[PDB]
Amino acid sequence: SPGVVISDDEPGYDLDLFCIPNHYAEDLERVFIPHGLIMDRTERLARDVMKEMGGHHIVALCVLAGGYKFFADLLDYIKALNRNSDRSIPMTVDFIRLGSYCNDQSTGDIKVIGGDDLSTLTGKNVLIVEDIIDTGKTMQTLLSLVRQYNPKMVKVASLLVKRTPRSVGYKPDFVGFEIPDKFVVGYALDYNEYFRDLNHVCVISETGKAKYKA
Amino acid sequence: SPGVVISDDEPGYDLDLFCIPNHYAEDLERVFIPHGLIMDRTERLARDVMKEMGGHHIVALCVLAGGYKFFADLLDYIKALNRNSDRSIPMTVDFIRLGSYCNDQSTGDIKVIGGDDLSTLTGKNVLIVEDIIDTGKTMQTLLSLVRQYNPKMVKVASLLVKRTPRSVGYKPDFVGFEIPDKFVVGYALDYNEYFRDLNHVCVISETGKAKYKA
Ligand SMILES: O=P(O)(O)OC[C@H]1O[C@H](OP(=O)(O)OP(=O)(O)O)[C@H](O)[C@@H]1O
Ligand SMILES: O=P(O)(O)OC[C@H]1O[C@H](OP(=O)(O)OP(=O)(O)O)[C@H](O)[C@@H]1O
Ligand SMILES: Oc1ncnc2c1N=NC2
Ligand SMILES: Oc1ncnc2c1N=NC2
Ligand SMILES: [Mg+2]
Ligand SMILES: [Mg+2]
Repeated sequence: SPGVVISDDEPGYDLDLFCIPNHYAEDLERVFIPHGLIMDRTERLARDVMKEMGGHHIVALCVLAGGYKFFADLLDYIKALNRNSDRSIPMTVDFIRLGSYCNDQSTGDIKVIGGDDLSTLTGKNVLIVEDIIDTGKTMQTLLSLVRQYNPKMVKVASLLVKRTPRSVGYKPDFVGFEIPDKFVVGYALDYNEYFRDLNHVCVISETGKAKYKA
Repeated sequence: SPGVVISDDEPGYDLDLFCIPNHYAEDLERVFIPHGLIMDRTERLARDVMKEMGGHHIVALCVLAGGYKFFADLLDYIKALNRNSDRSIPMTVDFIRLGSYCNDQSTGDIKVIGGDDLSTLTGKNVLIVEDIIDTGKTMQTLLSLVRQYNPKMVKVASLLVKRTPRSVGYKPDFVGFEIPDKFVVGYALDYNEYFRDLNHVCVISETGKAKYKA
């Protein structure tokens, strides 16, 4: 069950057919996933995490380090699906850090930095959430680590998956927009305190990255 | 300012004059504040917070146990003012706990259930967001902490300030409302993993109140 197939070629769109912010003009090359574009995916993607997990007291858990947004919305897009229909969705939140090699250079390590609180999770229906799923390196550790305790279930929803070759080949179970090995930002994809007000997941420029480097 | 302040004789509104979930029917008494009054009210706070705290870098940390939304939103509008205006304020967002109790009656305890990491909001105008200020035991503690590492500036946030005889005495720096002393649920206020898929901060009836007694 793939996702928004996006070949190594999708030209993208000009960054002047939308409302990108001036102070993010230089550092930007080409819009990728229009903001109103994403919403709709989740706007529907939430209507899946309900066709299986529906009739069960569900538990939502989010991976942090800068992944709030995509986390919120989807959740907001479920609260509604509870009321506006016959099939209930009683729930209990959850949160967790799991850190991240938060830069841009190429990928190889799993450094935890918080949010181990899961003792509870035991004996219940749980789904994870994440921005994105790059080389699935750290997530794996997570899912790995999300093997020790013991709950009723553990799917794995996520908006962005990466056809990065580094991928050990870990297919989640909820992928919004499958994409190529590149660097995107904006809308719960931040780059060291930047691009949090850019709703259009665009590709930072080989030059932009160079403005915010750590 | 306390902003949208509510007296006492406030009859809220009949839940039938608004769109409030079915099951969440019989369980509610009457409706306090509409979802709307918030979307718009909150929004403001962003434009108010934005002011005092403008061209800067602010660590937006929140407190946690059950409510994430309101905060989320309080960020959104903030995000926007930068893209829909001539201002910038790079941000950092931490997800604090000082975890709570979530109940009725008698007080006197504080034990952090995660999110412990105050070793970073240094020389920076922090950002603390509480879905609701009730007694003060938490914010007090936490407020009486961040000031330690010595952040550049501290400013409060509270969607709902709950006026009560039993109260710490404190006054958040940016209040949206100042609601009386009732058990309100909806929009980032909940009751033992219930009443969450309710945009309306309605009140819990003298029925559904005992429909999930602790
Ligand atoms: O599975 P992997 O290939 O090892 O990498 C995945 C991790 O990297 C991402 O970082 P993030 O630190 O970027 O935060 P941010 O979401 O805005 O950028 C994301 O949160 C993942 O946990
Ligand atoms: O009595 P006080 O000292 O004033 O305590 C206040 C806290 O307790 C409440 O519950 P809850 O923490 O469970 O929630 P959360 O994640 O949404 O804040 C509320 O959110 C306040 O933050
Ligand atoms: O900003 C980012 N931070 C961490 N990992 C990735 C990012 N963009 N693509 C992958
Ligand atoms: O009314 C309330 N309902 C749920 N939780 C809390 C409340 N006040 N403080 C915490
Ligand atoms: Mg992550
Ligand atoms: Mg709170």
